[PDB]
Amino acid sequence: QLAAHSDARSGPVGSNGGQFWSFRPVRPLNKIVLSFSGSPDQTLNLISITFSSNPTDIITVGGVGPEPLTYTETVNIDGDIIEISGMIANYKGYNVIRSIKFTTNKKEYGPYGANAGTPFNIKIPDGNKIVGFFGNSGWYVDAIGAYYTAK
Amino acid sequence: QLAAHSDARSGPVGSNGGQFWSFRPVRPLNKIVLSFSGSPDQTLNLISITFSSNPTDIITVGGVGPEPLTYTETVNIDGDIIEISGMIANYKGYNVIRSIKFTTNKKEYGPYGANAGTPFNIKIPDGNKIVGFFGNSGWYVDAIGAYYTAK
Amino acid sequence: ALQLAAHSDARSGPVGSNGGQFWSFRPVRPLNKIVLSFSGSPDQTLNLISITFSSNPTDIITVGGVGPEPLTYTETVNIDGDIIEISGMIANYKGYNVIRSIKFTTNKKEYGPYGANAGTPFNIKIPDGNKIVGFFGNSGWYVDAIGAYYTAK
Amino acid sequence: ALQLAAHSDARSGPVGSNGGQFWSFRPVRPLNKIVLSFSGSPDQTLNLISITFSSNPTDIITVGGVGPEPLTYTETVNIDGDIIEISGMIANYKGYNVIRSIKFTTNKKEYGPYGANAGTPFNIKIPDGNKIVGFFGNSGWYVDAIGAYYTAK
Ligand SMILES: CO[C@H]1O[C@H](CO)[C@@H](O)[C@H](O)[C@@H]1O
Ligand SMILES: CO[C@H]1O[C@H](CO)[C@@H](O)[C@H](O)[C@@H]1O
Repeated sequence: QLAAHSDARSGPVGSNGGQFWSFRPVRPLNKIVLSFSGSPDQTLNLISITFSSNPTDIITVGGVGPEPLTYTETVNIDGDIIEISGMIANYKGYNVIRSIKFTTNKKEYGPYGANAGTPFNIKIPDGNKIVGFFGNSGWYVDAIGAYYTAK
Repeated sequence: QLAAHSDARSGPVGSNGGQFWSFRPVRPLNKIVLSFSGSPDQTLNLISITFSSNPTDIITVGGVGPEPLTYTETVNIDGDIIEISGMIANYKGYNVIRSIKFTTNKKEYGPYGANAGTPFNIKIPDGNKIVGFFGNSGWYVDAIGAYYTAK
Repeated sequence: ALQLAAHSDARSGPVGSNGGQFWSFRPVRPLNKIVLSFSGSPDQTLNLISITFSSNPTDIITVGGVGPEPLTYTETVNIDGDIIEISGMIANYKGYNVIRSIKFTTNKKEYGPYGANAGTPFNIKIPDGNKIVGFFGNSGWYVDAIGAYYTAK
Repeated sequence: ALQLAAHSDARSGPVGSNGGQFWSFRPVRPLNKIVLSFSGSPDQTLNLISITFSSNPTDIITVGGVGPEPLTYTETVNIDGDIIEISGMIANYKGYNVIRSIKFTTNKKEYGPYGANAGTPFNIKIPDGNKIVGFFGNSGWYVDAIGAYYTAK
């Protein structure tokens, strides 16, 4: 028997939330869907984030609550994610993730979401890429951290 | 800011494998699909396991390889998983998980798969239930461990 | 023979910021002593440099600055019960965002805060019915981040 | 202010079996000393009771049996380089499936195996280009399970 390995982690950032969640697919996590209530002209409220690498490897964090989704944004990442960032602010009594941006060596995706709050940055040791995420969530996305491994 | 929490883990059991994977959905992980090559009368070879809690929260471990799937088994868990077990044996040069069984307080599901190999048992501290899994995988399922939290 | 999966404790945190090295200390027996070392003075401003955690003479960890230091201020905490909460403040020092203040809370007594009362506050609480049995974080010249290992009482 | 996510090292293992308490020790500085304590005798059979890991006098952990023990056999290992691999054997002792043998390997030297050469073998290797900077596991009266924390050289 050869001992199995578990990827290093960066984070989480954010606050304690109802449930722990973790998603680290074998294949490149390359598609993210952000869902919000509200509207662009009257502030977008991040409710849930859906991460996937393909049709049968996907997770939805936050969005457990009844609040109807009004707006969705699909992001297709074509490269290796090396950092994510965003803002944290209160929403209906909880400190949640309100905006998020993803950064690869080539380009940047976002920020998506609200514009106010306290900033967070999840970076990883040089020579690595982000291959999964974990955090705390319930009706909203409370905390988030990333799994990383060598490029 | 209130520090986020991360669930305890039991395992992994098995051997090092190409890629680390992790799946801990917010909602009850209640459906498992086991896919095999071969056949019941000539030995079933576990190739991949698909875990899910609903249509948009699912992961497939193993099954990256070309080997065509010939047989699938769907298991619907209606309760709280407290333990899993199975056998580990060699398959085309790798020590992989060859059979698996899931045990709840009410009933047991399986074993499913081959019948030979060295046994493994993933149990958890009393008063807890399994809410996710993690492990190593590539073409096959190399290692597996579980995330647990209070019932 | 038989592989019977081993368990790892749940975690709360880390909070703070990325630091040089990752560190971890979860001893088998109860933590019962914490030594905080600072430059400066309480009459003025205390600069938290290192934290020494231990459960006994042969189970101890030192995180944060350990190199050369002249006359330093020390604070020794002797814990009696189960630590259930930790808090403090984070702020910048010599170019690094480090833990500047820290307070340890058990059901029996509250210890601290110790240090400089300025910066962003942090709080490490754990699920009811649990106890903190270890800590982990990042550290270099100072204490950059910290989190806690917990398990059921 | 700003939350800059802290990093935690990758892990290899644990191997062995479930034990009483989870334990963890990842010191900032290089491990450089390991003390193994056994009942029995090398001329006969050595029963591994505890492992003491340390990087210096103020960074040490003791896992496994610590209670009363008469005359015990000791083995002190002084590590020089980066530990890259650990191995040993697991077998039953007084009703528990514990670590019975262990060997530590660095690029410069191999230390062990130490203990009883019987039972199921285990091997903790890490991804090429990395080094072991800590260990974790389960322990009680004996050493039940062990795994390693690793990071890039
Ligand atoms: C509305 O309450 C729910 O959702 C929030 C936020 O996501 C969680 O913190 C909380 O524990 C519940 O799950
Ligand atoms: C066939 O090789 C691939 O699949 C095996 C098993 O699942 C992994 O161990 C290996 O690293 C590769 O990913």
